[PDB]
Amino acid sequence: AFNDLLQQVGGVGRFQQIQVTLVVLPLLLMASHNTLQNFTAAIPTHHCRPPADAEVWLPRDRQGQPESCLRFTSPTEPCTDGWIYDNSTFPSTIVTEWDLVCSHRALRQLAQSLYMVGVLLGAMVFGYLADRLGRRKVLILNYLQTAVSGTCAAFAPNFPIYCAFRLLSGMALAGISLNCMTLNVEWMPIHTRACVGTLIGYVYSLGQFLLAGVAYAVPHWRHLQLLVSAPFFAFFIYSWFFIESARWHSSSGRLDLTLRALQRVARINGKREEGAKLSMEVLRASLQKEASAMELLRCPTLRHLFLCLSMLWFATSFAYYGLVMDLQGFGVSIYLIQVIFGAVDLPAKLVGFLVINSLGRRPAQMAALLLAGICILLNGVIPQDQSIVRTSLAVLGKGCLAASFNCIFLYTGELYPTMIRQTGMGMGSTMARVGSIVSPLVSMTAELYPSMPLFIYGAVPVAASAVTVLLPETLGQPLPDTVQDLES
Ligand SMILES: Nc1ccn(C[C@@H](CO)OCP(=O)(O)O)c(=O)n1
Repeated sequence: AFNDLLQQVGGVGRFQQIQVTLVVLPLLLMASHNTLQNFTAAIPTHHCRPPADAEVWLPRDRQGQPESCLRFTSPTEPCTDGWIYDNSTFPSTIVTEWDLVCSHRALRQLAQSLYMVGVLLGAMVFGYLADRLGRRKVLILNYLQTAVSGTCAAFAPNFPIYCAFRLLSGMALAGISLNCMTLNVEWMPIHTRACVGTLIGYVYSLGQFLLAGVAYAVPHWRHLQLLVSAPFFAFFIYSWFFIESARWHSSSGRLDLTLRALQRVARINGKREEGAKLSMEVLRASLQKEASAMELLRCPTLRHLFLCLSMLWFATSFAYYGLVMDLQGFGVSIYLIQVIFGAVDLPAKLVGFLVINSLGRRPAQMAALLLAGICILLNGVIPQDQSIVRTSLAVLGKGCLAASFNCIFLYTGELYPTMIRQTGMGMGSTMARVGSIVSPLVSMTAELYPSMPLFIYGAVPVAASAVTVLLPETLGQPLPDTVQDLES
């Protein structure tokens, strides 16, 4: 009956209207910190450096554009003398610093994959150490780490240092992302748990506008990294005034701390009379009523349901974080493609919340996944000459993939039983990060063919859009209680 207590103290009061916004404000920067290897690691046009023994020194081909690997040995040799990058649009990036061109093309992908290898470990470690130390105690440490290892990478003199510090930044953000929602949904009432679940996805897709603005205001990569990883100091200085969630104190056993927190919340809300009316016996008599991750195995009815959902999660995340990168090659500047990839997410949700309720979950999911797969696969056929009909397919695929996220999140929840639903969505979201790890590794093979990555990104969602023909429909039904009554 804890919700009745929360309603007694005031329900949704000024305390919530302050702490909720102060905790959800630091998610305007996660979009910037995720898709940064588009403005901080761009690749400008480059050609070999002629020896200062003096124009006609480069074996140009393919419509006259100079080669990028040979230098006419005598007036067909590897460069070994540094390159001469252009400085008209990208004055400085990572690839300009450490010469990641024509022999070390895999290093950008290695950095982007090492940033995402340190989001899995983050979501694991800072999720295990959150319900054992405190939500606020972990928020403070993460707000600190994501700025003591995110501005010390903007001053790195080597490549491995940059890689390791980006890994640590990802490790911190992967704990901020969990603890935000976990702490935020515990001080709200029970009837407003879905109005705060669609606010961490409505302010999440506003970081892309901020990125398209900032990265255009500040082109250099060191200044950009520093200016994007600086405000976490301000977000950390005031991170001591947060109030710990009373439900965690209640679960841990210590009830006097819960009573103190509730009295403080009552004083803040302006209900001192009912706050002092609260006592120890009242709480002891009102809250006296108060799942293995391996049980998914050795149980066919659960394993058969887990495999399909894992495949759907993986395919969606893989296609998404394979498409949202490589904004170069559409004939239009990146500062205009970002503000179009981030402004097509409103219709992709207004239609997702209009097709699932009218037909179901299976048809909407399958349609979104297959249409995104086709729109992705069709770009690896049309030649790069077209530039008006080659970005529309990209924006359509991105919208369809966002709709796929928003539908699979609800479907996985409504599908599982009620006791294992907490550790089912966890194992389902974990498989949405192995996808983001293996997504940039595939883009390395673009050396073997100029379109094989685009073909790989197009076939996995299509091969996954045929898995939903094995899952039960769950529109207009009661949520299944146990594994026994889960039949149809
Ligand atoms: N758990 C999730 C869910 C969604 N997105 C992508 C995000 C920006 O496109 O989606 C915004 P929305 O689906 O409208 O909430 C993500 O990166 N991680």
